Amino acid sequence: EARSLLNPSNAPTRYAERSVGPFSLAAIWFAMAIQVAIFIAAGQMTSSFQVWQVIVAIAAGCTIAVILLFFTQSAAIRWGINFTVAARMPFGIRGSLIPITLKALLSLFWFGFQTWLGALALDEITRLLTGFTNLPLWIVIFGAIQVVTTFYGITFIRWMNVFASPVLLAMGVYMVYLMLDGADVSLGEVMSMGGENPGMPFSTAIMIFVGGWIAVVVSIHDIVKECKVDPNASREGQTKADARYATAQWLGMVPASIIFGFIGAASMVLVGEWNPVIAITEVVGGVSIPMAILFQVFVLLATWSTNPAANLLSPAYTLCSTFPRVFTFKTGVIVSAVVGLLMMPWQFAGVLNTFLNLLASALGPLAGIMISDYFLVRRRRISLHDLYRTKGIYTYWRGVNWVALAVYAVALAVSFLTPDLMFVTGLIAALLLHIPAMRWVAKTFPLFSEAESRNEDYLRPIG
Ligand SMILES: [Hg+2]
Ligand code: NA
Repeated sequence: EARSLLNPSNAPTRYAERSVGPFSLAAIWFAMAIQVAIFIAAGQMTSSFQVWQVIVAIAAGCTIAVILLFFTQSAAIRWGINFTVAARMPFGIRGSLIPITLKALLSLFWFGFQTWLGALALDEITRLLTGFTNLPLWIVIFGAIQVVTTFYGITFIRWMNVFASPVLLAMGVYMVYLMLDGADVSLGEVMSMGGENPGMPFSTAIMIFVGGWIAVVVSIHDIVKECKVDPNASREGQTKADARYATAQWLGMVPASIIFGFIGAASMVLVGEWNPVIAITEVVGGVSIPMAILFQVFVLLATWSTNPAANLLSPAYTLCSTFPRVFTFKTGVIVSAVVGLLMMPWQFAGVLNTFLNLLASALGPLAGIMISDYFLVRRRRISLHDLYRTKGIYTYWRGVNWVALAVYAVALAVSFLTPDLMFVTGLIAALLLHIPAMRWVAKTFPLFSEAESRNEDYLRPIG
């Protein structure tokens, strides 16, 4: 009858195997939010609003991201499953491969972009000690270092981000000090220096910060399937569990991204550049070789706390989980970091900036259909047995659910009627159409299964 798709890497993650509680998850989100993108974003916003408003658009954009997390993360915590595996539910066991390929492409692209910034940094550090300046060699060596620390999966991420967090927070508070002092300006003064060219709606501002988390929010499964759960909660104890985790991510990502957003904005407004390295250099009138090396140790420490967890984890699990007898987790990581780099993406980001903003916001229906299938349609009632099997209640028409790929198409179109909010309209649209679409497919294929009684077999302790 049915081929088995289970292997030790892509198997649900047992209660006894879980290792990330609520404080640690905040400490991962604190180090995961400090990274280049937010200097650029918050810097360019000072053109349309003043610095204090940029801080508010950031806190607001941070908060909408968490309300979405509360919903997209809930199934992964309870049942210990993948992103790639969980998509099998609404789209087919094979039909899921379409949107997931969309998503694995973004992730792989950005992995090579950030691998690049890391290389620039190590390369700046070496030639400021040796005049030696080879970049392509330093690219590879870094791609390589990340791969080897990612082999330890969430064990490394979590220990590395907990020790990085405080170092980064201090390197950052010193940074604000060097600036304010050297420009001779109080904090309150800089807080209103922007916004001399209004025009952009404040709503579209918030949407620019949320649009930086999208791809991570649409697939946290790959991190949070590792969080601690009490199997014996209730509808209401499970809900507080969901809420306690969403709260931990909030206290982690807000104060981190508010402090560093402010640094990017201040640079623009004091000196005309979003990059604090340059801006502090001017304001202070040159700096010693040590304190320079510092700036570069920072950039490197900030990339390592973001790249692996956000960009490399998820294509790894897609490989070892679609070709389960061909790839394993450790092996999928090696193939992803290689494909990522042979796209040599650091040369098309300039061009493609606008193309990629489209591809990202075209995951709105993907997030919308998955929240709806699991919460509204199935009522949290799922069958692990069938997710790991070629022929079961998730096979639909020969592996693909054409009605769901249709709800996807229709919703992406409706999405275009509202360009500055594309992502959020497509999600809301996909969410609502899936309901009637799914009560129709259900007349032909069943929505629940008997084998769902083996669910606890996958998780509980063996002996
Ligand atoms: Hg944010
Ligand atoms: Na980081």
